[PDB]
Parts: sequence; structure tokens; C-alpha cells
Amino acid sequence: GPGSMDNDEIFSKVRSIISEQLDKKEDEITTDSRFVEDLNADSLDIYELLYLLEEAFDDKIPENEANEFETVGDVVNFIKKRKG
Repeated sequence: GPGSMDNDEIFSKVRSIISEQLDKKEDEITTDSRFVEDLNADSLDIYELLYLLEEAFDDKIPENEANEFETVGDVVNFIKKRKG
């Protein structure tokens, strides 16, 4: 079956790093996880994380991303296609 491309390698590769400490699966993408469950911190620290991340792509988070933003799952599929 399919599933072989940089598209599904970006979110996977990135998660492969945190997976060490997080010891979680990248397939845990869900709105019931958020940074609290998925990430090892709170949105407090994530604020600057995404804030600076969007600056690298030149796009408003609460404006552009807001079009379809909700939880980590959204950012995953977002940065996935955003870069490809």
C-alpha cells in the first residue's frame, strides 16, 4: 500500500526525535491529545514555538492557520502539506 513520501516523512521524522522521551507514537494524532498529552509541556511554551515557526513561513497563525486550526493534529497535517 501507499504511505511512502516526504509528505508523511516530515511529521514522522520530527516525531522520531521526541519519541525518545515522549515514548509515544506519531500516529497518536488526535484532538484529545493536544500539547499537554502529545507534547511534554503546556501551550505556554508552545506559544513561542508556533509563533516563531509561522514567521519562517510568513503566515499568521491565528489568522491563516485559524482557518482550520484546533489541536496538534491540525498543525501536523498542516506543516506536512505546507512543506511537502
